[PDB]
Amino acid sequence: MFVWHEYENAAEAAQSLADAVADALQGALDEKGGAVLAVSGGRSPIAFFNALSQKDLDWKNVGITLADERIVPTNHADSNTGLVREYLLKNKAAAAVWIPMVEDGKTETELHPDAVVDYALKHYKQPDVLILGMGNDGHTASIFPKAPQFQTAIDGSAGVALVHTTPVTAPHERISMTLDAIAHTGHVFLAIQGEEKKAVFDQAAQGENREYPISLVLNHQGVNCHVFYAE
Repeated sequence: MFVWHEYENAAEAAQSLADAVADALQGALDEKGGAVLAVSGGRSPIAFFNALSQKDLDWKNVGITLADERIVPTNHADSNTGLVREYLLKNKAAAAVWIPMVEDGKTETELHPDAVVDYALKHYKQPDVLILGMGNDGHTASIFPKAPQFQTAIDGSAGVALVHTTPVTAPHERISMTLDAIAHTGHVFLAIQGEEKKAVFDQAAQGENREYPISLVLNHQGVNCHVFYAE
């Protein structure tokens, strides 16, 4: 219940993911006149962001947001908002509508996780297209296996879209899409690079195990993840 795409060359993987994501966005724009794209942070998606930013889509009708965010000011080095502004919201995609996860202008002592989640929930729209990444621990979004909030993150009973998580093994409190939110996204992509991540992916692919949270997405009913891998 996933499709595997492998490349030798990172540049080709990035372009090929951009091409597929642009086509999925176009389908949403054709169907309903608007689209919402959620992206993940870190380094691995940057070349993809750059390629996607050049696509001649109707970006003014596309909302862009995050799958997860570090609860830090948006000018902080570890802000995914800052990441996305640097590498994606440029070229043709600069016209996209930003759907915030952390409020601009707030400093560290003004950012309290409960209030942050409440603010983010007020702006949240269900994505049409989501690009996930995966850590070496098998986590995805900020659904980290040792988070004390893990049971909340996987409880889809009330459809709640965003959850505060504490990674334990990585810095900063987080705001994450929930398993429910991911599972109900129409088009889900996963981008991963390197043999270490291919090995963890293959474990996760074996079946559901909360030790490798991406496994809960790969094995979820109704989810068909499009996986783009570069060595």
